[PDB]
Amino acid sequence: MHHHHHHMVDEILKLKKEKGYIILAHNYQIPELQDIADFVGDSLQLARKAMELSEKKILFLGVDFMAELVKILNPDKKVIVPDRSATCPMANRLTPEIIREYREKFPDAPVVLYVNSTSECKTLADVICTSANAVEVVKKLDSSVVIFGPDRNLGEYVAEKTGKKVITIPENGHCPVHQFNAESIDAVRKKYPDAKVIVHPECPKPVRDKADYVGSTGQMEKIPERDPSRIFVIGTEIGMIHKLKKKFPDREFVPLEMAVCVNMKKNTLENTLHALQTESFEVILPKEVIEKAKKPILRMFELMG
Ligand code: SF4
Ligand SMILES: [Zn+2]
Repeated sequence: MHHHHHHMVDEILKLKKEKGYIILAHNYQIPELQDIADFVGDSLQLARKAMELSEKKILFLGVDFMAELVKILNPDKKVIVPDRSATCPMANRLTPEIIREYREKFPDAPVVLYVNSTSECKTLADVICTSANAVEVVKKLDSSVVIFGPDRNLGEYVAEKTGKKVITIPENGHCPVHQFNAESIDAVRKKYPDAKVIVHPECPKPVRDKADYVGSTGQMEKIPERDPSRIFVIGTEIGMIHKLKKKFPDREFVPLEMAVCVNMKKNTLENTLHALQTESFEVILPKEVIEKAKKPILRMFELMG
């Protein structure tokens, strides 16, 4: 890397060791930040890993609902973030008011909230799910009808796999990063006839349908353990390409299209250094939010394994 960035990385690691921080980074952080992190993964993987740590201070590198997820499950640890504006546009479009409107219209349908959702919305969820476990969570629920949000694509995917009725909220709730074009897959089928295409379930239906595999980032990681393909084309955010290439240096990983989450890219070497220097910004939740949000997480845990 550029020599100046090297010096920033060195000072970041000096400060985190000095001040007793563990650094957690999401799969979609820039490579330089994945590289300095102690652990890199999806939101739940990170929140759970943190629960095993003896350190009491976490520098979280991702977006707000994820840092808050870490805080909800590690409420006695100090969690900081470099940029308080780093957020999830898809998650923020669902509001507690919208959930309320739907609970009343469909009083016998459990509210299943994807982990990509604001902490406030989680207080009103019956159960949380991840993109990896959503299908099995919904299958295990006794109701044949669920309210599901905030992603319409994941909801629709769940409906296909479970055969249950899924009422997705809010209307056209989606992730823009995962809105790949189906013709991009057609182009890879011609270019790389032996490559396997793996996409996220937040992708739209004709993208999912043309893929060899549909899975969460955690699932993408595991696929090349068993699949012997030399080339994987990956339908998710570009940060995952770095993660995959590091894990499987013997294969190639091609992004299906260049997809960048602007909010994820808000964290930089500069503001990560500043966060360790100043130990800001702390993630602080009202007690009511930590307790209420935690219940549908715990319920997910109960249903799932
Ligand atoms: S990638 Fe899509 S889902 Fe993940 S944070 Fe960015 S917008 Fe939200
Ligand atoms: Zn260099």
